[PDB]
Amino acid sequence: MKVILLEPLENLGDVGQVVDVKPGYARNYLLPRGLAVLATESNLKALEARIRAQAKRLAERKAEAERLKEILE
RNA sequence: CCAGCCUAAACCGUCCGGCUUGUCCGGGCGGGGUCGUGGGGCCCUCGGACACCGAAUCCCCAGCCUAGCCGAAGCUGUUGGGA
Ligand SMILES: [Mg+2]
Ligand SMILES: [Mg+2]
Ligand SMILES: [Mg+2]
Ligand SMILES: [Mg+2]
Ligand SMILES: [Mg+2]
Ligand SMILES: [Mg+2]
Ligand SMILES: [Mg+2]
Ligand SMILES: [Mg+2]
Ligand SMILES: [Mg+2]
Ligand SMILES: [Mg+2]
Ligand SMILES: [Mg+2]
Ligand SMILES: [Mg+2]
Ligand SMILES: [Mg+2]
Ligand SMILES: [Mg+2]
Ligand SMILES: [Mg+2]
Ligand SMILES: [Mg+2]
Ligand SMILES: [Mg+2]
Ligand SMILES: [Mg+2]
Ligand SMILES: [Mg+2]
Repeated sequence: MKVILLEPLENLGDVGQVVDVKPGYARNYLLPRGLAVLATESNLKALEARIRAQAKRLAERKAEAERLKEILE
C-alpha cells in the first residue's frame, strides 16, 4: 500500500515521503502507531498543499529579502 | 396495457470540527447535472419573457358502494276441504 510517513523512518525514509510497503506492516504498525497515514487520493491532495504552501511561503520570504538586497547594498 | 422519472460525480455557495491555519481535508444542507443520433461541468457568440409540455402530488365536482322508494291489468259461474 501507498502511505505517507510523517516521521523520520529508518528503512523507509524521511518525513513527507511516499513509499509503498506491505499492507500488514502499515495496517498493523505504521498506521496504528501514528507513524504514517494511508496515502488516499484525499491525503495526496492535502500534501500538495503542504508542499505548495511552504514553497511560495519561503519563495516569497526570499522574494521580499530581494528588495532589501537591492537597496541595503 | 401503455409512461416514464429521480439521483452520484465535475462545478459554485454555506454552516459545523479536525488539524501540521491552508486557494485544504472531510461531514451535513442548497444550486447545478442525468445522457448514447454520447451527455454533463467550467469559459465564449446568441432572442426569449408574457411561448409552450405538465403530473403518478394536492383541491372541487360527476359518477359509484354502504338504507330505500314508484311500479300496468279481473270479475262471475263451476267440481272441490281448498281454485
Ligand atoms: Mg470527497
Ligand atoms: Mg475535494
Ligand atoms: Mg441534490
Ligand atoms: Mg464533493
Ligand atoms: Mg467533500
Ligand atoms: Mg461542502
Ligand atoms: Mg461526499
Ligand atoms: Mg448526500
Ligand atoms: Mg437538485
Ligand atoms: Mg447550467
Ligand atoms: Mg434538477
Ligand atoms: Mg440543462
Ligand atoms: Mg439511464
Ligand atoms: Mg462534452
Ligand atoms: Mg395542466
Ligand atoms: Mg373529498
Ligand atoms: Mg351525487
Ligand atoms: Mg266469486
Ligand atoms: Mg274463482
